[PDB]
Amino acid sequence: TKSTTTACCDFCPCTRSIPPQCQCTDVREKCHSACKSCLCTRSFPPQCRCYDITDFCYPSCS
Repeated sequence: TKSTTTACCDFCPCTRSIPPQCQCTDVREKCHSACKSCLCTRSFPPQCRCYDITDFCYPSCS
């Protein structure tokens, strides 16, 4: 008992628009606990990916 796999990211790039929109371009196992766009590749292995739109970035995942 301490913590768990919360809403994370790894690579968190953003647009330089007004306002700026930040996203995740992470690719791993399943997507995190704050994804509105989540989608996977059909490849082998099929890896799942989060493409959320937030104003900000989340801490590093595992």
